[PDB]
Amino acid sequence: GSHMTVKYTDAQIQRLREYGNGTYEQKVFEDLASRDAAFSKEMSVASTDNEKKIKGMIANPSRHGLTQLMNDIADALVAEGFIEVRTPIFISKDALARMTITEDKPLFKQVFWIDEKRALRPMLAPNLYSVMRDLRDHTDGPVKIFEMGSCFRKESHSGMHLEEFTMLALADMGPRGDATEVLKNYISVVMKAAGLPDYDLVQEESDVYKETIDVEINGQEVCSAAVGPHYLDAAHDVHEPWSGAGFGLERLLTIREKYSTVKKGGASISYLNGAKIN
Amino acid sequence: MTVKYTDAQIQRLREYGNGTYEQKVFEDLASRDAAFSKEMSVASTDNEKKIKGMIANPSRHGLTQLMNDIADALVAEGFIEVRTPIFISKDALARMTITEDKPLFKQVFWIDEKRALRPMLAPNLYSVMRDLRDHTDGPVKIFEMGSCFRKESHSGMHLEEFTMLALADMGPRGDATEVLKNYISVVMKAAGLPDYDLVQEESDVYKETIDVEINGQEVCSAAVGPHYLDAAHDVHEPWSGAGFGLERLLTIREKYSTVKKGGASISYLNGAKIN
Ligand SMILES: Nc1ncnc2c1ncn2[C@@H]1O[C@H](COP(=O)(O)OP(=O)(O)NP(=O)(O)O)[C@@H](O)[C@H]1O
Ligand SMILES: Nc1ncnc2c1ncn2[C@@H]1O[C@H](COP(=O)(O)OP(=O)(O)NP(=O)(O)O)[C@@H](O)[C@H]1O
Ligand SMILES: O=C(O)C(Cc1cccc(C(F)(F)F)c1)C(=O)O
Ligand SMILES: O=C(O)C(Cc1cccc(C(F)(F)F)c1)C(=O)O
Ligand SMILES: [Mg+2]
Ligand SMILES: [Mg+2]
Ligand SMILES: [Mg+2]
Ligand SMILES: [Mg+2]
Ligand SMILES: [Mg+2]
Repeated sequence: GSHMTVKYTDAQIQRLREYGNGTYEQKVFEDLASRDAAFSKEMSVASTDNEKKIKGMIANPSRHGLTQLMNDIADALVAEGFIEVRTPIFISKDALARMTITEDKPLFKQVFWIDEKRALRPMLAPNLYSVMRDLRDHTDGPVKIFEMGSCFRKESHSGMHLEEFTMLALADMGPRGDATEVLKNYISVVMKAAGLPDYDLVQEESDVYKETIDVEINGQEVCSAAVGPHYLDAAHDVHEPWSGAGFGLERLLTIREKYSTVKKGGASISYLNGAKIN
Repeated sequence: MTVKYTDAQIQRLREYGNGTYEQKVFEDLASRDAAFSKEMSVASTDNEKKIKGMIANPSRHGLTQLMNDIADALVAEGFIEVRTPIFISKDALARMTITEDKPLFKQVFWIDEKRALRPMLAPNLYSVMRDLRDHTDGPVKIFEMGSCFRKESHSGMHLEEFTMLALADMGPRGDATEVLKNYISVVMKAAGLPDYDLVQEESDVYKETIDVEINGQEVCSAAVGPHYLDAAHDVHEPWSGAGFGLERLLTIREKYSTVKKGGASISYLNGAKIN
């Protein structure tokens, strides 16, 4: 709210980001009159750019941006020997408690319950671990699998959070080499296939995996990876070694396409491929 | 020879097996049960081979691949692929005439007092196609593939979560029914199922649909406007739309014995049982 180095107001920024995918919060003006004259021209550009974009998209449709991204990453993983799997969106109360997501946990508040014993999955690891364990019964080789699909969380409506988002989870179980070097190679395969070859690996605290490697771009988390802990497999004393990585595909797409909010590239009845339709 | 496998035997055979067990006939119970024993063994042995073969040649998932084949075929017809939220409002369901009095209301999974898991794609596609009509004079051609949810009975071609492909063309160039029949043909050929029948059927939502059936099995329900549900969605022009059950299509094309094997699962992967 500085009246000396005058920026666009907070309201003006939301109005600009509604239709525009430029960058707006850095502009500085001499006075209010110059801020507001610039806002007028910026807002007009943003809205006309949006209308051109949606008209060209209607006239020349492609696969959806999120589906295309999923396909690029999936074909890359399959070429590295990963099996694509699809698991149910419902998961049982039992599976959630087996991840130590229990009545006392921070993530437990965020769970959507469907009935007394089942919920919408907030993560992919529970189902993926089960499928991976069963596939290990049929082979002496390592098992590498991945899934892409919707997970659901109750969220604080902050910067890069959706209640429904599309996660990619990849996992590798069985005989290991240098586990972390293999995992880092997988992340690189995914990140290059996504079109985001430049990123940082930062270690972040976690209540579920204890310690994770995060993937960050300009300080924004797009992925957590881990060498697998063994609390999910409570029914066996002896566990298989495994590791995995979970990527936020809407976050990847948003960063790559430089959309101004995370609501624009995924599932929506207000946005289609970055453009506002109403 | 009039003795057949019992229903319990059929379900046991189909658990691991993808043959056509319901055709077999036997002289007496002894021969039925001796055949059952052999068929169960073959089914389990064949299944183990299949799952090892998948591990040896990893691939895209069979459902995802079918989705991509149909979706690329529809893009090639000028359709816009959209993705819409799995959550829809109680009001959106009411505008489809899915209201508290109606029996259909009880198949809906509720999230909160005013939000539900979508049991169908038309509520969101209605909303998007109407908005896109604000930007063009031409046909608005869109489609979505995504999970839908219904409380059901036994798994007779029925899942609780299934994948629907719904397409819609609002304000088509040509008779809306003729255009629909052409787009259904595009989908079915792209799915590898060029032989099918169009059959007019009743619906508690649409009152009348054109269904796609293969050997009497419903794989699609379609509808043509102007339609009585159009007013509540601010639609005032001809349109045609169709919703396909992608797991049903995949099951029929691959000859899987149940609809549980080709879709999302923690027990099945591409037609084979993993546990
Ligand atoms: N609500 C959400 N909306 C969009 N993407 C999400 C959401 N939650 C998680 N993701 C993405 O999915 C990945 C899964 O990691 P996970 O550790 O479960 O989330 P997280 O640690 O809570 N990330 P954050 O909530 O931003 O701090 C993350 O790296 C994100 O890229
Ligand atoms: N529970 C389900 N499991 C799998 N596919 C389904 C299910 N319900 C509907 N579908 C598929 O989705 C398509 C469009 O939905 P809709 O026409 O509303 O289903 P429906 O008329 O209730 N089918 P049915 O239950 O066999 O009488 C159907 O033609 C089926 O192919
Ligand atoms: O719980 C979570 O923090 C997420 C992210 C995650 C971290 C490690 C390994 C995986 C895996 F195996 F599914 F791919 C996933 C989730 O489980 O989806
Ligand atoms: O999804 C539904 O509502 C229907 C399928 C359907 C019939 C007509 C038009 C559409 C449309 F508009 F989405 F494309 C979809 C159902 O069978 O459930
Ligand atoms: Mg979080
Ligand atoms: Mg994280
Ligand atoms: Mg039904
Ligand atoms: Mg029917
Ligand atoms: Mg029907």
